[PDB]
Amino acid sequence: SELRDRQAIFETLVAKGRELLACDRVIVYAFDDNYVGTVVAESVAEGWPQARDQVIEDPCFREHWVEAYRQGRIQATTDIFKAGLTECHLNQLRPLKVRANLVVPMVIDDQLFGLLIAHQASEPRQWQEIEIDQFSELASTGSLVLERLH
Amino acid sequence: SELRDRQAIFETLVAKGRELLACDRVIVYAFDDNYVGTVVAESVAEGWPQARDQVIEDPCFREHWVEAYRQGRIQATTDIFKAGLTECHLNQLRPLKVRANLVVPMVIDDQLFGLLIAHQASEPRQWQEIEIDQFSELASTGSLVLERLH
Ligand SMILES: *[C@H](c1[nH]c(/C=C2\NC(=O)C(CC)=C2C)c(C)c1CCC(=O)O)c1[nH]c(C[C@H]2NC(=O)C(C)=C2[C@@H](*)C)c(C)c1CCC(=O)O
Ligand SMILES: *[C@H](c1[nH]c(/C=C2\NC(=O)C(CC)=C2C)c(C)c1CCC(=O)O)c1[nH]c(C[C@H]2NC(=O)C(C)=C2[C@@H](*)C)c(C)c1CCC(=O)O
Ligand SMILES: [Cl-]
Ligand SMILES: [Cl-]
Ligand SMILES: [Cl-]
Ligand SMILES: [Mg+2]
Ligand SMILES: [Mg+2]
Ligand SMILES: [Mg+2]
Repeated sequence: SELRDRQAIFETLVAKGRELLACDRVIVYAFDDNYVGTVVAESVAEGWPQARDQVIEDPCFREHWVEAYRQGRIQATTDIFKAGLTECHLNQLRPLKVRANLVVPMVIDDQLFGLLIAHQASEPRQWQEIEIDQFSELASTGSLVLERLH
Repeated sequence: SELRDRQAIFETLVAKGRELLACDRVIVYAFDDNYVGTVVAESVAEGWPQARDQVIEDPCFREHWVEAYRQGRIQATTDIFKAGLTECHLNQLRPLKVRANLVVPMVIDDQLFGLLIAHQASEPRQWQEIEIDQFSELASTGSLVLERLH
């Protein structure tokens, strides 16, 4: 019954992450072999759309950033409307409602498994260094558990 | 599969915990029905004794501290030789070269499962508030995962 164990870990990570940051949504965004992402687990505050089990293909990861995320890159955005993003990027976030986000990597067996992502849905938010470090550690601990369970 | 699964999580906690604190040893100290402890997992720096698989019958947990640890007690000692401990207690720690320690509980299903314990052996160490927080959160994250792998 290993498959249900993996899902239980994903659910623990999103619930604990939303509690740590007191934000509107936390998701696990997992990659397939095309680096298309699926929202495999979600904790979301009542009143905002559920991204659970949506499939979002964003080519920037495979084209530009996979190796960087494997080496510990993050994305911290206080206000996505002031970040100089293209309409294509904004259009993919608009159905979910994202005003600020924090993106940290999940690396398992030296591969980029996915991203643990926090959203503030309607207000900007300056993420503080301690919040980034706690959220990164949560992702790193969860990834290591998954690596050792096989 | 249960025991092998649980062991994978214990091995993760001790490796991550020693990395976080840059200390000399981290162990999971697991209680049986009588609160006799077994060192079921260990991460230890080269050159120090291994506590792995040792059974330590220390009665203070069952007689005095079970309730306080269930309710979140954390114990941090900068120098065990200046803390007023008795010879009986110190003789448990002297073979392992312990000089400072940090003790946090693992509570699963509202029951004291065990303790996650960090040791400095090279010298005394004043544990800092941020380090205690990260170590306690590691124990909490690990406990929540074990709780959900029923
Ligand atoms: C790279 C990029 N995409 C994302 C995507 C997400 N943020 C989220 O919160 C979620 C969950 C819903 C997703 C998915 C991030 C965070 C980043 C930044 C990576 C980084 O710099 O660290 C990115 N994607 C686009 C989309 C755009 N590019 C295209 O080729 C096409 C087609 C697009 C529309 C679908 C853009 C503009 C970027 C940033 C620029 C770049 O790195 O190439
Ligand atoms: C309570 C006590 N024991 C421990 C044990 C350990 N610390 C470690 O680092 C390890 C791993 C090697 C172990 C095992 C701790 C941390 C504590 C303190 C609890 C707290 O304050 O939260 C304790 N045990 C003894 C042993 C002693 N008492 C006896 O009756 C007999 C017999 C003993 C010899 C085996 C003592 C003196 C204490 C502290 C005093 C007390 O709280 O009662
Ligand atoms: Cl939810
Ligand atoms: Cl609504
Ligand atoms: Cl108990
Ligand atoms: Mg199982
Ligand atoms: Mg650190
Ligand atoms: Mg007594």
